[PDB]
Amino acid sequence: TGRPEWIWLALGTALMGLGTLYFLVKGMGVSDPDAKKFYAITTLVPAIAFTMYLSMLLGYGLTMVPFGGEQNPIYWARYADWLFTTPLLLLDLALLVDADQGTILALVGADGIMIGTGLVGALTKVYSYRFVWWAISTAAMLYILYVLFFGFTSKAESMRPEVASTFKVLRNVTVVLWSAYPVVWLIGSEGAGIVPLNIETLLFMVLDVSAKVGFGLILLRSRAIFGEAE
Amino acid sequence: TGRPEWIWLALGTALMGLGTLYFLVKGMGVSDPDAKKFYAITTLVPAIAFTMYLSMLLGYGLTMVPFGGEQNPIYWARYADWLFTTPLLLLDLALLVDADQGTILALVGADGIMIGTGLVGALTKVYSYRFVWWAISTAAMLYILYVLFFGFTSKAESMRPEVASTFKVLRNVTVVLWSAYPVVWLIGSEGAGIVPLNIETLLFMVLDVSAKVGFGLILLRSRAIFGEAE
Amino acid sequence: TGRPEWIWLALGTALMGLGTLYFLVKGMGVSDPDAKKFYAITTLVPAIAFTMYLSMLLGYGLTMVPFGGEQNPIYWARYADWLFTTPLLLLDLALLVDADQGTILALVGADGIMIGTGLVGALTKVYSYRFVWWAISTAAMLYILYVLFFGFTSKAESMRPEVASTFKVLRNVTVVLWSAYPVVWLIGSEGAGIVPLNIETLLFMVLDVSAKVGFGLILLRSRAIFGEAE
Ligand SMILES: CC(C)CCC[C@@H](C)CCC[C@H](C)CCC[C@H](C)CCO[C@H](CO)COCC[C@H](C)CCC[C@@H](C)CCC[C@@H](C)CCCC(C)C
Ligand SMILES: CC(C)CCC[C@@H](C)CCC[C@H](C)CCC[C@H](C)CCO[C@H](CO)COCC[C@H](C)CCC[C@@H](C)CCC[C@@H](C)CCCC(C)C
Ligand SMILES: CC(C)CCC[C@@H](C)CCC[C@H](C)CCC[C@H](C)CCO[C@H](CO)COCC[C@H](C)CCC[C@@H](C)CCC[C@@H](C)CCCC(C)C
Ligand SMILES: *C\C=C(C)/C=C/C=C(C)/C=C/C1=C(C)CCCC1(C)C
Ligand SMILES: *C\C=C(C)/C=C/C=C(C)/C=C/C1=C(C)CCCC1(C)C
Ligand SMILES: *C\C=C(C)/C=C/C=C(C)/C=C/C1=C(C)CCCC1(C)C
Repeated sequence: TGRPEWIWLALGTALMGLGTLYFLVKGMGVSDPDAKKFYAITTLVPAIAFTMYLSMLLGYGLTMVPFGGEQNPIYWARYADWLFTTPLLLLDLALLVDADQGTILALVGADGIMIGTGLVGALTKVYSYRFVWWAISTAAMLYILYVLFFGFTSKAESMRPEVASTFKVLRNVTVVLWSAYPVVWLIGSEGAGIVPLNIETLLFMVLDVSAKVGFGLILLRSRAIFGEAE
Repeated sequence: TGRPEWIWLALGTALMGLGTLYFLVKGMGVSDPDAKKFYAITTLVPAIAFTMYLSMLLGYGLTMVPFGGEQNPIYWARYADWLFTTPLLLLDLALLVDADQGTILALVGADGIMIGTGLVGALTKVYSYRFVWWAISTAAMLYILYVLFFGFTSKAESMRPEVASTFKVLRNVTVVLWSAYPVVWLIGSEGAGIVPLNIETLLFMVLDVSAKVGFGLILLRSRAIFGEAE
Repeated sequence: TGRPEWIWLALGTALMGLGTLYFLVKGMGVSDPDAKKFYAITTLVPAIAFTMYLSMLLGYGLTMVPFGGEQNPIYWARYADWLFTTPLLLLDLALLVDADQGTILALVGADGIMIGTGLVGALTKVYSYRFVWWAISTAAMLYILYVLFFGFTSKAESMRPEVASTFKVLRNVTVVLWSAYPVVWLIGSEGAGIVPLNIETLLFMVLDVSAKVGFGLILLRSRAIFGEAE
């Protein structure tokens, strides 16, 4: 409790933990192989996020980075989380639309570049260079958002109506929430330092819970996750 | 030789090295694509374990973690090994029974959470919190063991008799040997410190060789790894 | 500019950056799913290499390792690059010949062992032991080259002529360029220290650009990357 951001970390932990348990319970019983894929991916996302929120809460996922003449507290565990959870979120979207394997590789690959360069920016000791990594990461993000809107063209023809409507809602959720992440980082403790760490942590907790648990609720309540069957 | 556990590390290295070479030689010649998968996975497991045993032997895979007021020697390389070898062992089991892809994702994902939280517990400097990570890791392990017993139901109907009988033996080996790992960690150098590092290393070497080389011998001697063919 | 090797790092960065943009532009428009796979993989390789060249250029990807009584500047970011880019290059080759999944696992697995042991050797503080890791890594490399020449036998029968001819050229490029890497490391700053870091960096930049951008140009200009279609 010695760090004012503790409360949001605690709340993040709880909410990811409850979402994990809810999805685990919800997917008990499902037999449809397509649904099984979506439950697995979607349950793992908040399970991973639970562990990394806990790690931040306990202090393990925090480090001090010198830059601007100071020791800046940097929560590195967020990158360990997103390294796995963001390709998993993309896979859910990808599977929904039956994406080509080349498209899934491009998405997962650009996403790893996004998170890996954000991690490098987060740990960089030359203040100005932190923003170069931020720009490159942001370019990888723009690429991903591009592909999510303009890369699933040949799939329109043969998309069930429910699949298309759940994909569009999840795609919109994804595009609005993920785009806030470079902005928060840029104004927050990792960037310009205009928004204090405690508010930054609040923002990230609200975005993370929405993009993971919120996203998963929408998905796992849709019939789009089942094969079409009599 | 300055650390009494050196001998078990040396023996571990040798045994993983010999098992690797045996499996490499044994799979030379195989053409059946299904068998090829099982040889690959099964040869990589002890090859990876060889490198990480060597790293412990040479001192590279050892670190000192402060906790309980002391510098505790923690072999971190075990987590680098298991991070890859335990999903590979699970994949062998998964492929045997033709598991659904959602099931394989759940297994590999829970296994990464098991090893990643064990690594966090192993490196945590607040003694009491080490056991929180141990509990979470152990919960992920229980999940995996659950899935291995109750998640391959729809597959019974259409399982060749030899596949079912090799899977059950390998599943039993897996469940008994993997369950010892949280116990050894808990009583050993990473946990309560009741069993000294040198005996802890002996235990881990005996379990690892059995679960990897022992497991692989059973598997690679079965006809369950070949497609059914005239 | 304080390190004489800066210029090759800068040039490496530029060339990987331009190759990335060229391949991105070149693959815009492609619809053939098989081609899409090859573009994705092949565009990601220099994109990843761009980020890690930049990281070396900026100083983030450099560390000092004590050995031989000295602080040796070791560029660790090369291993972060190759950890992903070399399995991706192998996948391009693998997909060309429609390799069995067991073969792809063996290749990707041996490649991870190659890079992971090279990383361990690069960071090892006992000078003599660095070369043990070099030998093990080199053995994994020889295995890969073996598989690339003698592991795609059953595939000859049913290989389009263009696929076979592009695969052979790319396989030859791969075998000559990758084999230089253990030699450069062995004589360079990570090994015997016979070739200074600045020339070592030049060598690695010339090899990397050739094996990634050079390789990708050959591939992406071939018709072997398209499904056979009327
Ligand atoms: C958020 C992100 C940026 C992360 C993206 C990926 C990322 C984790 C990249 C990592 C590369 C790298 C470790 C960088 C090192 C930085 C540093 C200064 C040093 C590290 O940190 C330390 C310092 O003490 C130890 O590293 C050396 C040991 C290794 C970390 C582990 C070695 C593993 C291998 C030798 C065994 C072989 C593994 C494979 C066979 C796996 C293949 C899968 C298959 C079987 C299917
Ligand atoms: C046993 C376990 C817990 C491990 C489970 C996974 C684990 C390795 C998670 C790692 C996340 C993370 C690095 C945590 C950092 C902790 C620390 C304090 C800092 C690190 O350690 C150091 C400190 O000096 C360096 O890190 C920063 C650089 C990176 C490690 C590497 C960057 C890679 C990228 C920028 C390039 C893009 C890669 C992708 C394109 C890959 C996608 C595959 C595709 C092409 C198919
Ligand atoms: C070039 C190479 C050698 C690299 C090859 C692979 C390599 C990166 C191996 C890494 C293992 C390991 C971290 C070694 C540690 C060395 C060191 C001394 C300590 C580390 O470095 C630091 C020190 O401060 C932090 O580590 C601990 C935290 C972890 C790094 C991250 C934890 C992740 C998890 C707890 C969450 C679960 C993840 C999975 C669910 C992913 C599964 C995918 C799925 C969902 C499909
Ligand atoms: C799991 C929850 C979400 C939505 C995760 C998203 C992570 C990103 C979209 C990260 C983006 C970054 C960019 C684009 C620029 C650098 C800093 C980040 C790594 C935060
Ligand atoms: C390769 C050999 C085997 C059987 C590896 C197994 C590793 C585990 C089952 C690890 C389990 C752990 C748990 C469940 C609790 C924390 C400590 C561990 C990481 C050792
Ligand atoms: C991306 C460009 C290329 C060709 C990368 C290749 C990397 C290798 C072939 C690395 C080999 C190593 C060996 C075999 C021995 C130890 C040192 C290395 C890691 C450099």
